Amino acid sequence: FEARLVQGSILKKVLEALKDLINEACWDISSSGVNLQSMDSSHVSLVQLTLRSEGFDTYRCDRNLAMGVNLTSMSKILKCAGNEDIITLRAEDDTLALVFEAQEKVSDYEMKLMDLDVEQLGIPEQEYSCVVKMPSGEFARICRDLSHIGDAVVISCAVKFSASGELGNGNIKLSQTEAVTIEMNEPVQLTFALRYLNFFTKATPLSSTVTLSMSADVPLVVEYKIADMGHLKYYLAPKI
Amino acid sequence: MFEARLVQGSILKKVLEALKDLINEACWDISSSGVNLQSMDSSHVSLVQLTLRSEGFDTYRCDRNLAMGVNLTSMSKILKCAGNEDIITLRAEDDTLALVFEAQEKVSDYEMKLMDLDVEQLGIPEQEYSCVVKMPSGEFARICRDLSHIGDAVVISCAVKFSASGELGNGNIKLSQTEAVTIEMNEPVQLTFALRYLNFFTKATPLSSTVTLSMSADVPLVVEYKIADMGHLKYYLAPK
Amino acid sequence: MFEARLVQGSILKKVLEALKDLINEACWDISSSGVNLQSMDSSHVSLVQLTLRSEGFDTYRCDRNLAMGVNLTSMSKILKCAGNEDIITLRAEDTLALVFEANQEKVSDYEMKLMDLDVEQLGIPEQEYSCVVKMPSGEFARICRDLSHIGDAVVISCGVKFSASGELGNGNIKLSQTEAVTIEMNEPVQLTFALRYLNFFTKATPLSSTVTLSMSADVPLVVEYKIADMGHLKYYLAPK
Ligand SMILES: O=C(O)CC[C@H](NC(=O)c1cccc2ccccc12)C(=O)Nc1ccccc1Oc1ccccc1
Ligand SMILES: O=C(O)CC[C@H](NC(=O)c1cccc2ccccc12)C(=O)Nc1ccccc1Oc1ccccc1
Ligand SMILES: O=C(O)CC[C@H](NC(=O)c1cccc2ccccc12)C(=O)Nc1ccccc1Oc1ccccc1
Ligand SMILES: O=C(O)CC[C@H](NC(=O)c1cccc2ccccc12)C(=O)Nc1ccccc1Oc1ccccc1
Ligand SMILES: O=C(O)CC[C@H](NC(=O)c1cccc2ccccc12)C(=O)Nc1ccccc1Oc1ccccc1
Ligand SMILES: O=C(O)CC[C@H](NC(=O)c1cccc2ccccc12)C(=O)Nc1ccccc1Oc1ccccc1
Ligand SMILES: [Cl-]
Ligand SMILES: [Cl-]
Ligand SMILES: [Cl-]
Ligand SMILES: [Cl-]
Ligand SMILES: [Cl-]
Ligand SMILES: [Cl-]
Repeated sequence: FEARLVQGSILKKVLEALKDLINEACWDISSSGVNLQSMDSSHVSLVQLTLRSEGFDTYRCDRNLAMGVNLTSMSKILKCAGNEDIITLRAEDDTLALVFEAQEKVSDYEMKLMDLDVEQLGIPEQEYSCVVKMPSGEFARICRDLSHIGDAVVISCAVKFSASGELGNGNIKLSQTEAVTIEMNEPVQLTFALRYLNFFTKATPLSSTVTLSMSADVPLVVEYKIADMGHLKYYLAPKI
Repeated sequence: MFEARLVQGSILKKVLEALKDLINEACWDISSSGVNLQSMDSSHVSLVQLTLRSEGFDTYRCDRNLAMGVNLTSMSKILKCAGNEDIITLRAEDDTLALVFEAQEKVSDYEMKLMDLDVEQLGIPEQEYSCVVKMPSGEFARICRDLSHIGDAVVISCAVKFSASGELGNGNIKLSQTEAVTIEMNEPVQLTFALRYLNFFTKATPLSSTVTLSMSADVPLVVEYKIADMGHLKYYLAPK
Repeated sequence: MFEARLVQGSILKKVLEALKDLINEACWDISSSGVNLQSMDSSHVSLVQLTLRSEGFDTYRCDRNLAMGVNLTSMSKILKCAGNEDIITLRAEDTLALVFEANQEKVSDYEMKLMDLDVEQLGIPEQEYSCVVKMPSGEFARICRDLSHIGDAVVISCGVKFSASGELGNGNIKLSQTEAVTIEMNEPVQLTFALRYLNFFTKATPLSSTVTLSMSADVPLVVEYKIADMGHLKYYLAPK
């Protein structure tokens, strides 16, 4: 296995987008590309990462890795790369290696791996009654702001975000028009932990838009396109 | 119904930031002439007095007169959910206060519970000051911050000199009459102030480029920031 | 009486900012030739040497030779009250006087207590080194910062390579000859150094865009930042 990613900035932001939510994950390296699946230690949320082999320059993959990366350690290592370095990931077939370029400085770190083995669930495309596409910056400020009002945001479509706390309560209305796009089939209303929404927004540097997909029968989806390569999907169950 | 609309709502942002590290609560006197606040810090050595005239709002409504008990900690948290460009509107009926932030298709409505904090305002007349100094606000801020790294107290004197003395050594800053610097000085005067409260005061620096210091051995010092077109923030502090 | 006036007073700001975290005190050697400082950290594993020549000052008056014992923690704290554009004057008849001149709008006078600290400087002669690396200061700071999250110690070797090993894994950074990188290698050396002191040394990075590492196996590591027109800051550090 070896994958050379010009524009390692992506790999950097990916790790930044994961490390606050989960401490380790099985990286499932494959011929189709890098795909990751993991839940936070409370099992309220699931993140799925997809970097497809076409978005990497080079890319090669003899066998199927079930790499157990310590996501803390990987993010630490990944902070030693400048935003412009060319990151490469080589892993033979129990420790992963990483390489940063430029072209005058060049750095080789090598990360001890870990024995994580849980298989991946098969997660298919559900049907959502309300689907919202909006600027990701806007969405991050809404979760940041409301989280100084209360612990939980109520999301509604007819789209409105509401939080209720000790000092009072607030709500932000957003209307269809970066653009804001609402796709309803049915009115929908669910409450979520702002704690985890504020983890999810750490992916904001990966895309200017975000997409929210709500239904009463499935977890919320919060997804960031890693353009020309894949996506970061966050799944979040509601509160009861 | 009271309802005030302020297009330049960052003023409100700045006013709460100028109050919150000094006082936790306050009675906002709402009348048809505008908003008037006066409140003292928990240790009774300083008084701050805010004036926002109705004509200085873009829109003013005040059917009945109000005395709003406000948790300034709560109100400041709310007001940080507003962007610096948001148009802010305050509204209340004849028990809670409503705030509205207008971005142009995002619109936020927060609701704050009031409290029973009613204390009739004192009449504070104009006094006569042995020395009166008009300086750039930022310089006043820098001086107080500098000297507080030297000692706990500042000695101010005119003929203007700011002096501090501590375990480290001593220091003093001389400003000369000429933003401009202006010393109406009908009298030499030298007094001593707690830099802790001055440094609270300078949190109103954003509200104006200039600050006016009025001193006299017979009356509290007055630190005054004009809120252009709308009123002032006046901080009164007792010496020794 | 001693009186050195520096129009680029920011040089004093950066110099003190570069010493404060390594040493808390030092004897300053004031003579007609200028300012000479030689101090060791309390662990006695590193030595810092400061040269500021008289011709590098705007005025330099030395009526009598001095050995000022200075509390470097006090003098840093005072120098933070200087603005980076200020003219800074040090003066000593006991006590040390610092004058900050803003031109001139504000004029600041600070006074510091001296202390009894007088060791005699020692003759460090121009040693001969096996490898001399001149590079961007900022890059050297980044390498040391980066590697210090991997391990406690960096292994430097002469191309030139920085290595560090720890609980996470391992890392190598290689800079080839090419601000420029020039490696003047006389025989390959390989010494291990505590990253904790190298990160102290790099606090001087604002004084020069270029740093110079010099290594032999028989002598301490030398890390030199020139102070344009005045002299240098030499950090010296023993291996393991
Ligand atoms: O607004 C708030 O923060 C809550 C209420 C608060 N009260 C005290 O601080 C306080 C409590 C108990 C004894 C005192 C004795 C001396 C000074 C202050 C106090 C306050 O500010 N009063 C106040 C606000 C504005 C003008 C004057 C104020 O007090 C008065 C009232 C009457 C005559 C002297 C002073
Ligand atoms: O040691 C302690 O706790 C007392 C602290 C002290 N005394 C009083 O406030 C006080 C005690 C008893 C009756 C009053 C009647 C009227 C006014 C004040 C008092 C003090 O510093 N005030 C103060 C400090 C700074 C700016 C103004 C101040 O007063 C005010 C407050 C409001 C409007 C006019 C003046
Ligand atoms: O002895 C005399 O009658 C006159 C001189 C004396 N001044 C002070 O005590 C004094 C000096 C310096 C700073 C302070 C800070 C806080 C409180 C008092 C002082 C006095 O009583 N003032 C006075 C008399 C009657 C009504 C209020 C008074 O104070 C004021 C006036 C304005 C606003 C706050 C308080
Ligand atoms: O200036 C300050 O910060 C305090 C004074 C300080 N002394 C020590 O560190 C220190 C104290 C006690 C035993 C030691 C034993 C070994 C190494 C250091 C010390 C200092 O810098 N000495 C110094 C400054 C410059 C050139 C040499 C220095 O030491 C000497 C002196 C003579 C021969 C070897 C070394
Ligand atoms: O205490 C421990 O075990 C380590 C302390 C150690 N030794 C001495 O300073 C020492 C011990 C006994 C006699 C001396 C005679 C002359 C000079 C030094 C010594 C050390 O590391 N110095 C050092 C580390 C880094 C850069 C320079 C160093 O020395 C200096 C200091 C001043 C000028 C020249 C070189
Ligand atoms: O390897 C052999 O056997 C011969 C060479 C040997 N080197 C060291 O001790 C040594 C190696 C590496 C770092 C240090 C750091 C601090 C102190 C000593 C060392 C030696 O005697 N030097 C020496 C002889 C006489 C006076 C001082 C000496 O050190 C120096 C020399 C220059 C400036 C500081 C100290
Ligand atoms: Cl975990
Ligand atoms: Cl996709
Ligand atoms: Cl209070
Ligand atoms: Cl006014
Ligand atoms: Cl020390
Ligand atoms: Cl030199």
